[PDB]
Amino acid sequence: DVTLYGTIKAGVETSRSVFHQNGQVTEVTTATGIVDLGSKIGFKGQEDLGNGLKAIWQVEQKASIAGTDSGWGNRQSFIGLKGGFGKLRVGRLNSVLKDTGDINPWDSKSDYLGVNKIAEPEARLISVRYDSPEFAGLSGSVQYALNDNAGRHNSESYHAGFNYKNGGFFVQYGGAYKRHHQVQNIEKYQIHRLVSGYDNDALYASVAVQQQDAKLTDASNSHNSQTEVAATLAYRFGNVTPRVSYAHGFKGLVDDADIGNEYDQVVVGAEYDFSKRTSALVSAGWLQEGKGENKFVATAGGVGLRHKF
Amino acid sequence: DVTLYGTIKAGVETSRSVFHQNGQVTEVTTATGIVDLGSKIGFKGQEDLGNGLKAIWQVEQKASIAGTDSGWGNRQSFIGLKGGFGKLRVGRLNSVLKDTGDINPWDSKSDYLGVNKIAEPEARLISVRYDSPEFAGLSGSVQYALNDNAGRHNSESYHAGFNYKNGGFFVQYGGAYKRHHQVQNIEKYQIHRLVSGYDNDALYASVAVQQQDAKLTDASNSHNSQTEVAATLAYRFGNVTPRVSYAHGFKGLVDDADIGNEYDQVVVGAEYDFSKRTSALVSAGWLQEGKGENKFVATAGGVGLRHKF
Amino acid sequence: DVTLYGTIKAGVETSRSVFHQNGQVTEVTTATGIVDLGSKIGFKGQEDLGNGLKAIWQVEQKASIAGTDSGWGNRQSFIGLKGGFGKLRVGRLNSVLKDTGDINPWDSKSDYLGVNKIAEPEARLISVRYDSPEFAGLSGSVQYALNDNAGRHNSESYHAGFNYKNGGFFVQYGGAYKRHHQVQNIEKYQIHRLVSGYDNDALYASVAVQQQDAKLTDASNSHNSQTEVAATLAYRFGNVTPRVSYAHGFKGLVDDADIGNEYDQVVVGAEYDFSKRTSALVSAGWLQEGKGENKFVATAGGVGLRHKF
Repeated sequence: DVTLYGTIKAGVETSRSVFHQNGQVTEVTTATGIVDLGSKIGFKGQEDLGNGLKAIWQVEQKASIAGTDSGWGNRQSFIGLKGGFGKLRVGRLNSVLKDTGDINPWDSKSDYLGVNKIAEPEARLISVRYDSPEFAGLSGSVQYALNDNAGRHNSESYHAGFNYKNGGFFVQYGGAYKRHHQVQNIEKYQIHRLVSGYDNDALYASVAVQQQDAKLTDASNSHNSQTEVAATLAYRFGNVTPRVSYAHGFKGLVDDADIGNEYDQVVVGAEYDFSKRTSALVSAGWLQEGKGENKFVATAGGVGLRHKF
Repeated sequence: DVTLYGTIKAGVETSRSVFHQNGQVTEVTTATGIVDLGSKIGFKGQEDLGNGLKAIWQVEQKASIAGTDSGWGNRQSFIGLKGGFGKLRVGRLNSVLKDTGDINPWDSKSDYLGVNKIAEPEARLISVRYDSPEFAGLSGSVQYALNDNAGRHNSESYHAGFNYKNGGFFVQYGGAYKRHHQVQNIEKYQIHRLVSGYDNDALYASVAVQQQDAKLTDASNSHNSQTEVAATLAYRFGNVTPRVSYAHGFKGLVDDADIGNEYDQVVVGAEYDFSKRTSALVSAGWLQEGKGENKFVATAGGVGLRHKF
Repeated sequence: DVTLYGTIKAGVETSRSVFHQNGQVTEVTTATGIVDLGSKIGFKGQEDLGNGLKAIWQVEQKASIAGTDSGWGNRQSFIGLKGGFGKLRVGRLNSVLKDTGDINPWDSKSDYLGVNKIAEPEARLISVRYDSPEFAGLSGSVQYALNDNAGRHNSESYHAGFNYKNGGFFVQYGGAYKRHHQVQNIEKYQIHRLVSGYDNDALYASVAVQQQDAKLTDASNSHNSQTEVAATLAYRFGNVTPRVSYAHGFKGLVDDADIGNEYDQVVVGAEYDFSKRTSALVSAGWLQEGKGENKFVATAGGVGLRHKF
């Protein structure tokens, strides 16, 4: 009882990114060409061990059409058991935050053709997960990743989240805490994301907020944190499924008063569905980041085909 | 409706390459051992979307037995739609020239066990392709690759070709044009290849000519171009299928008069067929390159097994 | 007639490695976290060609859950024919020594959770193999790897082995000879391993001895060789299968008298079997290496899940 599964997706995209410097336009960087949107092929399977305890595993990989990908299991792969008790898995895993919201429904490579900039913190990691069974629309999940798997200048992280559905309604919560962290160091960093909306058929709408907190190792040890929000909504007419999403990131908070710049973006799109599996898509995007006076503004257009087999 | 397909092929080969320097033999480089002939495994699938419009995709990879290969989609992989209208595909593709001739029927790793030296220009690239349906034995194809996918010091290329069959007879044409190009720069480079022959069952024979043209960026801006030809023929007796191919490359043309050397090669071989899928092969090759006075001459022998599943 | 096969295995492990320096403890290096035990996915297939001659191939790869693996065919992959005559294969192969003993039944990544230190010489290589059919419990195998596949500072190696079973009883022999060899050079190096034991159902016990001989390129050209032994035994109660293995490496022999240190290790474990395919495992290990006065001592604990599909 094994399954070959995958998704194949690519198309043509184009961008332009205009720089400002407090007076007038500094430097443009146009580009256009064909990109793969993130195709993957994976294998998964399960075995019935009896009394409703079942064993599960999967190995999944990035299979870019362009041939740029390499390696096995670069995506979500694992081994675990599943049961009335729940489903426990270990392996490399989507982090609990990443499951939380379809923050980005888009298929695109470029960062201006989906609400990508709020999903940078979502990740996959080597960890243990307990995923809860659903009672009345409540489910829950927690996972952990030990220091040694994280590394020398990184510390164990904890992730937890909860999920709620009452028919159309839903709400989801996901959070993360890491003792220590570093970049080419910050401490006691947490992130909490909450999403809610309505998704019955013929009606999708959602909004969620991400708050991130980190304490800088400064010689001022300055608290910092950054907030962002996003709203997406689409309704499906017949075979055609228009959608649009918006996102803002308020200025970061540095030692005290907001010092960092804020970024606004909006994406408008459609997908036409040939079949449940094959659907063909079209996108266009706008982003302005940083202050109004000395900014950065970019725009892009994306069209693509997707086949899930 | 997915398919696992592949070809597995390897065997023992051996070579020797003797250098001359206008007087007498300079330096020999013998080598012998086992090589993989280029095994691949791929996945492909299609879905019927109705009214004879069908959606297709594939991801294909090099799967060398020796373990030397790495990555996903390093070979011809794509997503496209197929129809009465034609078949349009996008992704990484065999170039239209590469489909043109079975210039090399051989399986070998070494370059002296197939007519490899006329197939150096065949390639695969990230592009769009329109492939024509067949009316009376005519089909046609065109594809394009944009500057950005090509790169910083390379320019979009255009490929076109046409195909003809009347029973045994066939003829094929394939061409390529690229505005700009570079090596660790040439311009306005084109190549045209024409092949024709007869291939019914029990009779294969073919010949084709490749003309290549490039203008050097010189401080003489000197036109250059190079011509080559090849003839292959094999006939099948029962289960055994002898074949032989020959190839010559006339001297290149440099600024004016031919300055470059010309290379002659000939390959003689056989394949015994266990089954439609498994066939076992044997080869021997000769190549002399460069001038007669101060040349390079090499020879080699190849034996192999092939299984297409 | 193709098969997707594989094994998926991972779990949590932990170690500590204490160093001594002729007086008292120098330096400890603790580590704990989750490791993949060596999962693989492969494809294999065969075709009946008639009169009991069958053609076989396989391509196999390391598919670590953590995503650390890359490439195709990194494990045992080949193409060969199989028959009443025997089975001949060529490709990258397990070496004949490696097939000889289940010297290591363990699943672990760490080297202290299986009898790993006697299996360092087992390898895989690009070679030809003849594997013998079984008459009365005798089978035999030989293979060869040519200089060029081995490399510039390595020389062809020869491998041979024989196998015996009379019901519970078994005995196996495997050996290797290589003319020349090098490290970042030794000569005329051989290794011989003999294993015997009893394995009917509900009773496994085994012991084997590995002798290795190499002549150093020294300006004393000093003969050297090293011996090691291992014993493993497990019996299966119902669904639970305790096992324990021990290993010692006598001091190496250098020019004359034993100069090198000897390493002792012992591993104790169990596996609980959910199903023929899925089984869950638990391990604990001890190793002391080097002399008693100024040693190295390490210990570790391993728990894991395994699914063979």
